[PDB]
Amino acid sequence: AFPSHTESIQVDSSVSDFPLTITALNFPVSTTFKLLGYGQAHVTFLRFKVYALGLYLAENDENLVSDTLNETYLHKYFLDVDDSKTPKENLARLLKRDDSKSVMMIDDLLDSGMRMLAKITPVRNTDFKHLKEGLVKTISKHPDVANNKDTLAKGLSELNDAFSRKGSVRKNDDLIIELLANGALQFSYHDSKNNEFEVMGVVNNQLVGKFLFSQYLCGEKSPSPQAKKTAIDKLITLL
Repeated sequence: AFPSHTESIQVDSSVSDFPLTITALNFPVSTTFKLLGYGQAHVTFLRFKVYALGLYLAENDENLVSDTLNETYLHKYFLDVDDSKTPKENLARLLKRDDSKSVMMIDDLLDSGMRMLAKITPVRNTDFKHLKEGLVKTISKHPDVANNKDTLAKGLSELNDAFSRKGSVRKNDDLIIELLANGALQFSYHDSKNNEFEVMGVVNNQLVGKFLFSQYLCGEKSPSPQAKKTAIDKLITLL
């Protein structure tokens, strides 16, 4: 009769709240996802706001953080461990350093089979071309692009075909990007005016989803600094 618990948060007041939990009954996704980080995304020096971003982690994959980033990882890949601090304190410190070693850590997490969602909600009317191009720009900032140029190019072509729908996207619509355990991407669209979902294409090339979500979580110039900041803090609590 009297619901008393908050299940969503207002990432940006111009669009609808982001749910803390996304299940296969709410969206066309494969498992239960929990909000990890969130924030607004801006572009260019004019700080032009383009969308609100929600990053989600599969509930059943929360164990993968500590299974991957542990005291073994720490001494295997770092040679500057402060022995006065615990392993989790050192791992947290190194993740917050926000340097090339932080990227390595996030990339290793992504290789562990960690399943994720990105919910992208435009704050103005746009179109699928611009959403797609924004993902390409993000992917292209990953530090390892130059060492995987040809394979990545094949993946970016898959990304074009994955955007099966063409045309307008309304403010407050949702693009849903799901990262599968194997690294593939599944795309989906939510028409919020008519409350209709359209499943779109897939990208099976692993580099695409790996580079995209790595840049969301730890990019030097990430699309949403606040989503990066909140997601990293939340990942640290799972150590």
